[PDB]
Amino acid sequence: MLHILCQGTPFEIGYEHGSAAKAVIARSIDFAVDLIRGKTKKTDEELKQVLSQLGRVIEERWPKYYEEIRGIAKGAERDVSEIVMLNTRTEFAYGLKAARDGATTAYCQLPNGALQGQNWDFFSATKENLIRLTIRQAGLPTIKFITEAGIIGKVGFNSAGVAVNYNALHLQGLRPTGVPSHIALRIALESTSPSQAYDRIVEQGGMAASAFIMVGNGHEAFGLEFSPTSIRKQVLDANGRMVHTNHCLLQHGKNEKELDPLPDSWNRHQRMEFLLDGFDGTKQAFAQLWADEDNYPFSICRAYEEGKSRGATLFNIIYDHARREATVRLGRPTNPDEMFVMRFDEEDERSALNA
Repeated sequence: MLHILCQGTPFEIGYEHGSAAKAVIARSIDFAVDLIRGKTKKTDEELKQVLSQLGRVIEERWPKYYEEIRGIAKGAERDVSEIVMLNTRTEFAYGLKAARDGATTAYCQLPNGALQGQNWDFFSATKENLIRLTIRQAGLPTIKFITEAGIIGKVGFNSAGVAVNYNALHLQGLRPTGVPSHIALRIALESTSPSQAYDRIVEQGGMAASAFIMVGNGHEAFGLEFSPTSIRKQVLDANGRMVHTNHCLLQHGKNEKELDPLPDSWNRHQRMEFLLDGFDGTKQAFAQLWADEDNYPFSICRAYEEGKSRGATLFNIIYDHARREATVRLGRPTNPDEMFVMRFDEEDERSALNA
C-alpha cells in the first residue's frame, strides 16, 4: 500500500498527498463519477454547481481543510471540485442506495489493554485506491490513517492514542451547510482524547447527513449515530463492549426515518455480539473475529459473489490501545493481500509537541 508522509502547511500537506497519489486519485475520481452517473437524472453541469456549493461551505467553515483540499487538487492536477466530490461522497451522492458501503466495528475494554477494530466493505474496484497517510502538523497529534486516495479523513489513529472507525448509516435528511462525515472524521483524528473529539464534533452545530463514528482510546470510547436532526451517543455495555454495523441501535425520535439497511446488518450485529460472548480476550482471538464467514457471502468478512453480493471486505484494522499500534490487513481477513503494523516514532511525537 502506498504510504505518503505529509508535513508543513495545510497546502503543502495536500500537495504531497495529491502529487504522490496522482494516478490513484485519477482512479478514485473516475470510479466515483461512474458510481453517480449510473444513477442520476441531473447533468454534469448541474452536479458541478452542487460541488461548487459544497466547496464554498468547506472554504468558509473549515479553511485549513479547504487549503489542504486545494493542495491535493494542485498536486494531482485535478479541479478543486473533483477533490471536494471525493471528500463529500455521502452528501453529494445523497439518495443513491446502490452506492452504499458497509462495516462491522467493535470495541472491547480488557484488563491488559482495550482492543478496537473494524472491517470496511465496498466495491472491490476501490481496494486498489486505498492508500495510507502519515500527517504531521506542528502542535497537533500526528495522524496515521487508511483512506481512498484524495480524501482528508477516514479510518485510523493518532499519536495521542485516539482511534477512529466509520460505519455507513442511513437516516433520512441532508443539510448542505452541515459538517460532512469525512470532515468529522478528520476533526476526531486531530483531537487529543475521545472526550475532545465528541466536543469538537458537537461544536460544529449539526451534521450534513447520516453516518456512525466510533472514537476510542485505552480509557474511554463512544459511538455516535447521527443525522442532520439527531446526534446520539453509544456507550460501553455491561460487558465493556460496543458493536456496530449499519443500522440504528439507539433511541432516535420517531420523526427519524431509517432508509432500508440490508437484512445482514442485523445478522452481522447479532453474530459479532455472539462471538464476543465466547471471546477469551487475546489479541490473537480478536483478530480472528474479523475473518468470520457465517452467512457468507454477507458475512462479517464480506465476499464478492456476482448476482448476490456486489461488495467485499476491503480492509481490516485493529487498534492495540495498550501498545499504540494499529494492525492493518488489506483485503479479506480470511486471506489478506498484505498485513502491516502502524506505529508512531519519535519524530511523529516531536511534531505533536511542536519541539
